Amino acid sequence: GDTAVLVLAAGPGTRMRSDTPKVLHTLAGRSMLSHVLHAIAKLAPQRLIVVLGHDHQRIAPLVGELADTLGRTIDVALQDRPLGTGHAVLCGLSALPDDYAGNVVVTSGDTPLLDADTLADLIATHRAVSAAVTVLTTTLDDPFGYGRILRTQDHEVMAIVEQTDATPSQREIREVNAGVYAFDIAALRSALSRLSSNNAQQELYLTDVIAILRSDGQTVHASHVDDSALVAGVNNRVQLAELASELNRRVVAAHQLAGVTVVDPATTWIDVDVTIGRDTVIHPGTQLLGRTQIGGRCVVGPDTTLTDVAVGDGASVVRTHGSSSSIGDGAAVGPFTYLRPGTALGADGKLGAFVEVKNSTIGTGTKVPHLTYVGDADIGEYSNIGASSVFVNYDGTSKRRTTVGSHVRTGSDTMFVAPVTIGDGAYTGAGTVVREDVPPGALAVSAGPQRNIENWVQRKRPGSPAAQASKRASE
Amino acid sequence: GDTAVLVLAAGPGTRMRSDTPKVLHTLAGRSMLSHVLHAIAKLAPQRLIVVLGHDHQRIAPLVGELADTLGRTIDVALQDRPLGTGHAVLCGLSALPDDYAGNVVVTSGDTPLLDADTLADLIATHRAVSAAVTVLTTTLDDPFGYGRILRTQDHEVMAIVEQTDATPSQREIREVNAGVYAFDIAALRSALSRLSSNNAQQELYLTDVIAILRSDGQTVHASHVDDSALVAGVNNRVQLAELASELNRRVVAAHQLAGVTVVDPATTWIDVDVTIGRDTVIHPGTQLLGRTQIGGRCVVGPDTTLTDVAVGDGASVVRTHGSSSSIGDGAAVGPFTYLRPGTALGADGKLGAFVEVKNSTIGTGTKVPHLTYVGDADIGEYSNIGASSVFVNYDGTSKRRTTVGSHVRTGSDTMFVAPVTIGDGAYTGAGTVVREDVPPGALAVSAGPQRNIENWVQRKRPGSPAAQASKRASE
Amino acid sequence: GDTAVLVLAAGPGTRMRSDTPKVLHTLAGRSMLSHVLHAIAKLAPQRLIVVLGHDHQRIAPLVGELADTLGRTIDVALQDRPLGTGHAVLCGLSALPDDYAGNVVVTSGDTPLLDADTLADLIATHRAVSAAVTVLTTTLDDPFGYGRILRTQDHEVMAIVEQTDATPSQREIREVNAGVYAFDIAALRSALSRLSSNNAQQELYLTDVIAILRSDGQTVHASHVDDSALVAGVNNRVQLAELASELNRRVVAAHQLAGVTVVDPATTWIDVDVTIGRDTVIHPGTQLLGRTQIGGRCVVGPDTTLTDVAVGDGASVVRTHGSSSSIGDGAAVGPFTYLRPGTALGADGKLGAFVEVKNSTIGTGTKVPHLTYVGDADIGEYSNIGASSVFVNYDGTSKRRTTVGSHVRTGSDTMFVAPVTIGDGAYTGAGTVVREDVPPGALAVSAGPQRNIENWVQRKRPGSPAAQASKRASE
Ligand SMILES: CC(=O)SCCNC(=O)CCNC(=O)[C@H](O)C(C)(C)COP(=O)(O)OP(=O)(O)OC[C@H]1O[C@@H](n2cnc3c(N)ncnc32)[C@H](O)[C@@H]1OP(=O)(O)O
Ligand SMILES: CC(=O)SCCNC(=O)CCNC(=O)[C@H](O)C(C)(C)COP(=O)(O)OP(=O)(O)OC[C@H]1O[C@@H](n2cnc3c(N)ncnc32)[C@H](O)[C@@H]1OP(=O)(O)O
Ligand SMILES: CC(=O)SCCNC(=O)CCNC(=O)[C@H](O)C(C)(C)COP(=O)(O)OP(=O)(O)OC[C@H]1O[C@@H](n2cnc3c(N)ncnc32)[C@H](O)[C@@H]1OP(=O)(O)O
Ligand SMILES: O=P(O)(O)O[C@H]1O[C@H](CO)[C@@H](O)[C@H](O)[C@H]1O
Ligand SMILES: O=P(O)(O)O[C@H]1O[C@H](CO)[C@@H](O)[C@H](O)[C@H]1O
Ligand SMILES: O=P(O)(O)O[C@H]1O[C@H](CO)[C@@H](O)[C@H](O)[C@H]1O
Ligand SMILES: [Mg+2]
Repeated sequence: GDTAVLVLAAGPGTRMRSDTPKVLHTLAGRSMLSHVLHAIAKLAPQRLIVVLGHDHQRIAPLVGELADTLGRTIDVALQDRPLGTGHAVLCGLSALPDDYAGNVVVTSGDTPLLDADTLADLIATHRAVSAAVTVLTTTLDDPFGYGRILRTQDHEVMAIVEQTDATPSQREIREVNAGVYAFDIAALRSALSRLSSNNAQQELYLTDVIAILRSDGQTVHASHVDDSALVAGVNNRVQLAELASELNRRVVAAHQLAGVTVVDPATTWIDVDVTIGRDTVIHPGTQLLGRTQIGGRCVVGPDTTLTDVAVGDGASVVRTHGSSSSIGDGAAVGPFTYLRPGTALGADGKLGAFVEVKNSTIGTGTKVPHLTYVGDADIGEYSNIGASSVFVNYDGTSKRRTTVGSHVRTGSDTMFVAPVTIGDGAYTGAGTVVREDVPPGALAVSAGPQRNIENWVQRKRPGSPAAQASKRASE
Repeated sequence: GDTAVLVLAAGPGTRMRSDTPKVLHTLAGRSMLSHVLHAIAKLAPQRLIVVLGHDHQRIAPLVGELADTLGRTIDVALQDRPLGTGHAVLCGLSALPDDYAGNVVVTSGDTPLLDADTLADLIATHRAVSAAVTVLTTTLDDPFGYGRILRTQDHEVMAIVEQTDATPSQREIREVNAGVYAFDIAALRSALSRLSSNNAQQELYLTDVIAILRSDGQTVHASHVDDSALVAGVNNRVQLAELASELNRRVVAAHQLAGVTVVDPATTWIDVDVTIGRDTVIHPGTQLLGRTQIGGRCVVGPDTTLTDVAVGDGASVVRTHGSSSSIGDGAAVGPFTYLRPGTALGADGKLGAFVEVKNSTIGTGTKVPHLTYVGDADIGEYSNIGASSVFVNYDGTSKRRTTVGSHVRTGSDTMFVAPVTIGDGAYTGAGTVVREDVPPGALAVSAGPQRNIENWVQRKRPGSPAAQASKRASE
Repeated sequence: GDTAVLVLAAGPGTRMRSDTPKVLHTLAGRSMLSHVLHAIAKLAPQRLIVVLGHDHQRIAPLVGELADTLGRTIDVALQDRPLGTGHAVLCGLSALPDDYAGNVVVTSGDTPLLDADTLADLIATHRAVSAAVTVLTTTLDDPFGYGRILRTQDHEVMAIVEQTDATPSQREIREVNAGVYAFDIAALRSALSRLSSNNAQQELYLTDVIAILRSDGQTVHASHVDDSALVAGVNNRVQLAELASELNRRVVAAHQLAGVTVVDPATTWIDVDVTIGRDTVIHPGTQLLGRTQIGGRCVVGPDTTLTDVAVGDGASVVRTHGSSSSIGDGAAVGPFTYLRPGTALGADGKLGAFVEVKNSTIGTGTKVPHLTYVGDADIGEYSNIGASSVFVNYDGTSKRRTTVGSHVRTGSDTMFVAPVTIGDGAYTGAGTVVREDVPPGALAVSAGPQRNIENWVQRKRPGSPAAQASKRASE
């Protein structure tokens, strides 16, 4: 129907002890504010307002970025002074027309696990019972901090008492206020006009509209959500880590039911935007971050961190730290491999142990197996780079590119002093410093000939164990 | 006594969403079918039949392999059409003589944590009470999917109702059918001849023989196992990961009571065939896979993956990815070390940081400390390989071997272009390309002499910060 | 007040199956005995005695070391024969004056999570109720092994029955004896003089003084601690790992409330002496060990192990194994970096992928990015070490030092054969073996010139795919 959702992100969040605003702390690839705005946008409300207190100039541009990603307008109201949650709703009420007749949903920006289904059931129950206010509730083993729900024996809601304003008998109430409301626009404005600051924290409690609307004879309703994590709030980093662990278990479980093997979900972190193909095995200690895409029948080996990495089908990424890179079908990466942004490994390519690639395009079937740095280079198809090689892309002042052809066989400890081009099918010997272009089919060497200095050990290392091993060898 | 166990592995397992059959999905080093057949074989039943539906030609050879490992015959019956668990038992009943007089135990191939003790207590209780059928039961917080146990107030078993055929009041029953049965051969055949397909799934429910045998006046018994994990079944990958985590905790706990320190059992995976010595410390992020053998007083450092690796006593394997290798007593491996198949590190040997070994035998006390690839090589005792060295074992067409003597001291950045032999006590200078044999006690060099081009920086890098550091140095 | 605490560390701890004494097994950076003695010393008792049985000569020096660290005297009594906990207290009673009039607290050396607050509430309750003996109790789901608390319906304590001396009805008691006592010095000595060895284990049960003092009309009190982990004991390595995991969760949670982001507390181990600055992010798979100090706004990346490493502010330590090193402000370390003792990385320095440093001082802004070993070296400010370089610090017999100036630009695959000095602003070409000093502003090369052997591939690799790629290139 015609609804308007308001997100209250004006709280200071002092218990986070962070120079970064609370609602912008991230989990599973999105900030808490981004998590809330994503779920609200999936219901497509007619209006959406975000109330910001201080840190408003630091958070407001990120609200506009989310408005661009979700493809709609997201208004922003600003609370001048921290006068409580009631005053914050009144600030967000100025961003609507004074003649607004739709429902008004109130939420906070620190409930990251809140989904569109819980909000849909909130407005659905709100309409089905024809209530003036519907509040979301849940039951916790520790109801500390939250506002307590006061109900009579017939389970009808009487009021909500805050933690700072609760008697010891009321502290024992384990049904808590989730902070997600659904109002009638007219009945709400009437309540907040009658709010009193005569409380412990000396603020305008939005929670007091429950009792105010009860004294008016209006229908007061509370919808109890059993899944407490969906409505849990974040005030400290301990709760942020708890909700991040819970959200990660649900993300991993969804991939498993889709056909993805996650050996150790406890030590496997997967962001919300990550896609994994069918019959892919993910080993412990792995984090899938950002917009990482894993194809089908892959093996993302243990202790692998991937951020915005696109991997094709049937590839193996074992013990790899990569970001902003592409890995083709059937490619083998790892173990102990470092992928910097700009890495495009072709299909059936190999980047082996102790190899670092940065801003390089390596064609189909080319292998870089051992102890090599590949920076700002272009390598063809079905080539082979010897071990202990380096693509020298820094002359001390600027960066230069290197071009390597197809079907080449470069020797071990080959230094490519860019800019240098290596033709197709070319060879370089072991220990070659390539400073000039190598034509196709040529062999490039530079190392001097081998010189053997006989019995040098017995003359310069006389009392050494090696001198005795050589003296005993002459027998 | 005289028993016959039948494993029903004919289910499709559609909720796994895998091109691999369900019962062949692995955990703790064995497939689910291998886990079940291992426990059954420890009781030594007279007959053992495995019922297979589709995927039968893909699973049947693996049943014969398990028959070879467990040293006995394992028969295989095949269900032509998926007509339910009752028809599957009838298919497996054709693999016995028609005059079989022993007990008949029925199990499934997706209960990997089932052990021989639970099966022994099943047949023992079955004999002690003289029942015609004994079924294993357990109590779960979520009894969904499982068949519900219907008992009267005197706890006598009446029937088993499937999830698809259960009233809402019967769904609330939390005592579930574990799927492990123990029958009388004659009383069983009589039941399955009277099965009806008039149910929701239109199949022959083996569970219906509980009520059929009750209507015959036969003794019906249910044995309740408190340890629900021992009889839990796998249908999706989420349950496969849950049981794998539970089985791993029990494997780790057994090692700890035997004298093995596991710092973080949550992030330590140990397969069932792994043996670890007394007073060995295992650090977080470690996986012990396959037939890996760890000696006593070892330190398997953090983030170490070992598959079929044999490590002696008093060795340290820190941050190492190894497979099909041997590590001698007192050897030091890691951190960041890659061990390929064929690696035989002698006692008190060292393979240090960023070292990869493949199909190489390195003698006692030899050290390969830094940034070295050792492939297809043989190194003697008490040698020392300089850093940044490479054993060149690939000339572009074939692979060649390298031989290194004892007590040698090879310099840094030494390229061993195989085939090359290095005598005992030999030396090679830094930056040497060894293309010919080095006699014992000789020194092999190849690098050109050092040439200093004075004030080259001020001429070719004029406006650089290095030119100002050199201009200021002349003071 | 005037108190005397006695720690009973005389037990054999046979279920640990360790050649190391039980109380010296470590967790969170301290042994169990060190954990107990640290909490006791925070209350500053007048006397402190540690009772040791066998392993006494192996544990006693570590008690004196703790006496030095905590800045007070810690006496040591020795139990000649394992005659039970009652005889052990009598042995520790000989280390006091026979005229001691203060309270006497008895504890064990295998309760590592015991803090000074629990001990303070023990003596406070002991004084407030004027009891002759106060014992700490808790409730467990599995009370096995522990001594059971026998209370009447008015909750008054009657006696403590050991596990070996308990009837089946007494085994069901879930309130257990924590083993932490508080005695009156006179009432205690009177009890232990009346102890009888007529029990199952044939020992002097210190627990029997509860019933003895009850038969004397003395006030017997039991203080129930709800937090069972604070008083839990260790007898096997399974319980040692459980308490280590619990203690780590509390250490991590304290850092989070202080302003430290711990993404995965389950896979993040932090020792008790570690300090972490505000707004530092710690990624999964990380262990902070020893006296490691992390500054503010840092990023300790995933899979990082740090022991006694001091990191400044705004630095990044990703995928790094380091120990006994210092990392300056704004420095970037990792991924895949090995820091050996003696490493002093200046501010804004860089130690990149596959780099190992050992006993080296690298100045401000100097970068060592790829595949380099730096051992026993001194590098100036704003220098740059090329990839695949090695600081040769071992001539086969002894170790030599290397000196590198400021603003230098050393080329890739440069071998520094120590002892060698490199002046400020100097350059070295790729593939240079530096055996002599390089003056400031000079360029040091040694590699021979490049030689191209045309169509060598078609002559020496005739039937190879590279020969066809070169034959097709001539078009
Ligand atoms: C572990 C891995 O990843 S391996 C992957 C990379 N593979 C390699 O490193 C392969 C390295 N192999 C080599 O360098 C070998 O020396 C090869 C393949 C060049 C051998 O080539 P050959 O067939 O022996 O060449 P041949 O002897 O016919 O002549 C080549 C010429 O170049 C010179 N030369 C050959 N190899 C080298 C070298 N490594 N360094 C310097 N000069 C060399 C020779 O002196 C000879 O010159 P001359 O005979 O005119 O004086
Ligand atoms: C970090 C680590 O892992 S270290 C482990 C491995 N250790 C090493 O790398 C040690 C490397 N050390 C070297 O190469 C040294 O140069 C040493 C040990 C050879 C020095 O040897 P010296 O006693 O100086 O030899 P000396 O000067 O008597 O004569 C040796 C001859 O070989 C030549 N030579 C010596 N070293 C080298 C070298 N590194 N490259 C090329 N040629 C060399 C010299 O020119 C000299 O020839 P000439 O005098 O006839 O012209
Ligand atoms: C991936 C990374 O980490 S990069 C980090 C480290 N960066 C590097 O490795 C840079 C390496 N760059 C080089 O070695 C280049 O060859 C440079 C910078 C020396 C080029 O210098 P140039 O301006 O070409 O020198 P120029 O040609 O004027 O003369 C230099 C002399 O030294 C010789 N020389 C130059 N480079 C080298 C080398 N790499 N090996 C051996 N000799 C060399 C030349 O033969 C020339 O001698 P000549 O002309 O008298 O016969
Ligand atoms: O497989 P190995 O022996 O480790 O590796 C060797 O052969 C490979 C091809 O087979 C080459 O790409 C490697 O350069 C070489 O070191
Ligand atoms: O111990 P360091 O200095 O890291 O290592 C150095 O000495 C070792 C012997 O002591 C040698 O094996 C290494 O090649 C050398 O780099
Ligand atoms: O940043 P890159 O290209 O990986 O690294 C390159 O430039 C750096 C400076 O920008 C240098 O320190 C490195 O030696 C060089 O390899
Ligand atoms: Mg090298």
